[PDB]
Amino acid sequence: CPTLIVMVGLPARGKTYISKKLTRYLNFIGVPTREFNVGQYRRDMVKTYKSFEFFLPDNEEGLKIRKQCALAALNDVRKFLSEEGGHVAVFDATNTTRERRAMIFNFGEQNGYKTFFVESICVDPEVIAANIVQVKLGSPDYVNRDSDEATEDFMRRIECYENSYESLDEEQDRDLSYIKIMDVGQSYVVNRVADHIQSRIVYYLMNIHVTPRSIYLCRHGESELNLKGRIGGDPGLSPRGREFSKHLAQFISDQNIKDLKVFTSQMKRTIQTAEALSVPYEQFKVLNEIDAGVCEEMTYEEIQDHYPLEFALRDQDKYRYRYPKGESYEDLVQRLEPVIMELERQENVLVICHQAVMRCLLAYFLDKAAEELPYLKCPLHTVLKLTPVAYGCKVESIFLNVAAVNTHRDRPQNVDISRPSEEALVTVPAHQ
Amino acid sequence: CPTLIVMVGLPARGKTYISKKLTRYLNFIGVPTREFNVGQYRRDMVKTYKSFEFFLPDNEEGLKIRKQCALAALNDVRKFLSEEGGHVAVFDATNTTRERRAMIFNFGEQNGYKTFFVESICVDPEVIAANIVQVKLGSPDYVNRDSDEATEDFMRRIECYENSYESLDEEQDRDLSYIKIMDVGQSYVVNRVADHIQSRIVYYLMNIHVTPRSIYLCRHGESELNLKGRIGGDPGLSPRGREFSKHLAQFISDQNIKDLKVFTSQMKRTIQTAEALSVPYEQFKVLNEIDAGVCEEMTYEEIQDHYPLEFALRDQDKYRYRYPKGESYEDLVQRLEPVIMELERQENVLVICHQAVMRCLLAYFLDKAAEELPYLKCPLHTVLKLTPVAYGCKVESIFLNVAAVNTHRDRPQNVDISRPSEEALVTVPAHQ
Ligand SMILES: CCCCCCCCO[C@@H]1O[C@H](CO)[C@@H](O)[C@H](O)[C@H]1O
Ligand SMILES: CCCCCCCCO[C@@H]1O[C@H](CO)[C@@H](O)[C@H](O)[C@H]1O
Ligand SMILES: CCCCCCCCO[C@@H]1O[C@H](CO)[C@@H](O)[C@H](O)[C@H]1O
Ligand SMILES: CCCCCCCCO[C@@H]1O[C@H](CO)[C@@H](O)[C@H](O)[C@H]1O
Repeated sequence: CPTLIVMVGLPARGKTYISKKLTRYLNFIGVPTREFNVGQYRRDMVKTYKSFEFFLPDNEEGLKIRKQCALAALNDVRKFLSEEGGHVAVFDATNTTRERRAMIFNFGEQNGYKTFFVESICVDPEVIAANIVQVKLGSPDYVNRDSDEATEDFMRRIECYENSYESLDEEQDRDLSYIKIMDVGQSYVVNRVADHIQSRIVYYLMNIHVTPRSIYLCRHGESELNLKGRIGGDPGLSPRGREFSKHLAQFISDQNIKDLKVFTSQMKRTIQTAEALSVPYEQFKVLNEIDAGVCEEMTYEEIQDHYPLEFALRDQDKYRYRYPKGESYEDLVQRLEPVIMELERQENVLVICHQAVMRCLLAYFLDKAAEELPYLKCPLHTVLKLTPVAYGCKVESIFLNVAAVNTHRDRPQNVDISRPSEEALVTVPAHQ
Repeated sequence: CPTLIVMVGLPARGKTYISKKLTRYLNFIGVPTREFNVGQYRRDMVKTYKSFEFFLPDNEEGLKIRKQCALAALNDVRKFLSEEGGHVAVFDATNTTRERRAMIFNFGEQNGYKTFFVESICVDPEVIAANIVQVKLGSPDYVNRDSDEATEDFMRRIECYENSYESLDEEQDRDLSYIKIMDVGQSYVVNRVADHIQSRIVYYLMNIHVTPRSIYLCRHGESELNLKGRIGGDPGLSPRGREFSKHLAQFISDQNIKDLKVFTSQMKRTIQTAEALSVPYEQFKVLNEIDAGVCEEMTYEEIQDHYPLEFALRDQDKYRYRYPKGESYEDLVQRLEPVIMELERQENVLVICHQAVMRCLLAYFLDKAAEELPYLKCPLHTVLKLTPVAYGCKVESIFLNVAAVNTHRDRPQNVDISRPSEEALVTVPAHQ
């Protein structure tokens, strides 16, 4: 049975923000999911600016439009989950009344879905006030609109929902599966989690937050096998890799960060880069570089020589196909789920890891497709500072002024199983 | 002495449209010119939506902003004409009062410029009403605004200018050089044209219009020297070039065009393509293909052999450098000025010409830079239908279902005077 997630909440209460994070997380871990924003449907259908009057409960024209947009969205939810192979559909709309919630629930019931409600409730002044500014500066609804006039207007639109608003009740809704989030990341009320997927959605939802912070991602400094153009293994740092560690410590200091937590893997290269900082670090094997199996410590030249078929097939689909006894990037994403979860929970954090591990992490926060993920650029001696925002997540690349080898291998043009070694190794950086 | 063109007129009276055409025409014929839209300066400075109230004569805040934007624009006019080498500056603003007009005139006088006024006055209902719709659908000022509210608002903004509006007078302004355009292309009043440049600006301005029509551009059908990969000459049509003429006649018919005027050059290939139509045509030598001088009828191979230096230098700057005894595209643009002027004056017109001639014409209507002009794509057996619009000019390419050779030669990567013949002729299409 597919799952219908029904958002619930007043306008500008983080309902859409949560809808996006949840869709992204579920897709990242391989659960085909799509969100359906009723407001966007309205925008696409009307194509003209609408004042708060359009949202009044007695406004017969705006009432019909919002009602047909909502039905259009639900038809699409049905198409996705019953025809397109979707597993989870996120219905993003205010859904503030019991009547409405019971209709959607019956929609799910008629289509053989399990329904689960996610209500977002803000009460924190700063959160609420900032959300309106975020809505006023980023919503397509309020473009080229006077500041005060837009604010006042949206303010009146929220009122249109507030008067008949009924939060999920402890008794009235005791037979419904749901989670109520009070001020994103602060408090929660959970009721009747029906299955494994709802259990994981709850676990994820109960661990995200909006506390201002930055995620610092960087690979260990240049290693020994790095200079040799060799992949995997357990090398130590190289002269330049040591030179980096010292630039990293200074960087971390100049940054003057509030309670920075540092993580590394069980590999000497990360650990020794961490050992150069002032602050303590924690090491985990879940953060270890992707396993190259039989191709561990080889150069690409050597891979082309002993495993030309696997090498060409990996180039064809670098996300799914693996070396014998190795891991695929798809395997790595799954291994990295507890890391994803903890990075969400953390505040200011620095992760000294590896190239493949770092690509998976960058793909998560920057929302890159599974196809592009294995090809993301994670240069040595560079710190990728990620700062989660309302729209998504900004990224700043900070080169820490130390020379290093290039380990980035572009996908070669010829990926034929019957290709010449010169064409298979054409996109390799200098090595030895 | 540089020239300051001062636009004058009510909002939505074609003032900006004329400002653009005039700047484009002057630049095309090689007179460095730039326009200065005071409304755009205001947009860039305020960066927030402004109602009609912002434009009220008693509104002390909007009065200061419009006044500093106007002075900023004039400072830039000064920088362009006195520091950047500009020849003509077009000051686009309502400039509806004598006081204002006299200030701008004194600005010109203090900076050693000759001032010339261009007033646009619409009275034709359909023109005026359509302009407001064009303004409402294309002005950045009215984005995401309610239709009726935007119209009403702009309507009130025009009122802000109408009450103190004083058109250029026959007696009051007898000492000023100017031209008053009443309903774009209908009537004109001209006073004291001071020099040659004002004389040409008047001549151009008195010949443009907004009567709905299309300009059909197409080269003669595939010729004999075309198949041989030979440039210039006076060949006749080839079997496919004849096959085209017949597709052209049918096209022109299926189009069912209102009083279509057809033009051709004094060359057999255009004339014979025209001879296949039902309608009469007129031939002019001003429409003759660019002169290749000593390289007439040669192939590129042959050019590389006898004139490798001129061939490499032409590839370096195809707009300005010419073959010995030949014309440059820059020479051709000038030769084509009477053609430009007449195409402006015409209504529905079809020009059966040549590749280089067609590039110059396409560059005019589509506003392409002099650098890009010699490289515009003008394929054989294809009709380029240009339709002048408010924003600029839309273009539709219509392939008339007849195979033909490719005569388009891209600029080769190596344009060194000391390059190998293989690298000079690398971008040549198949020929013989
Ligand atoms: C699945 C059925 C969806 C029906 C969508 C109805 C659209 C009408 O919009 C209504 O606006 C009211 C504002 O007070 C809210 O309280 C209602 O919950 C909302 O549905
Ligand atoms: C990027 C850094 C993220 C590191 C993720 C560490 C995940 C915790 O790893 C382990 O998970 C077990 C699961 O119950 C716990 O019982 C252990 O106490 C914990 O150490
Ligand atoms: C070169 C001097 C430019 C001065 C710009 C002043 C900007 C004030 O805007 C004024 O709005 C009025 C609306 O009734 C018009 O009549 C004035 O002509 C216009 O200047
Ligand atoms: C694209 C077709 C445009 C053709 C432009 C024809 C230009 C007119 O060409 C000639 O110009 C002379 C200039 O005074 C006139 O005296 C002649 O009568 C006219 O034939």
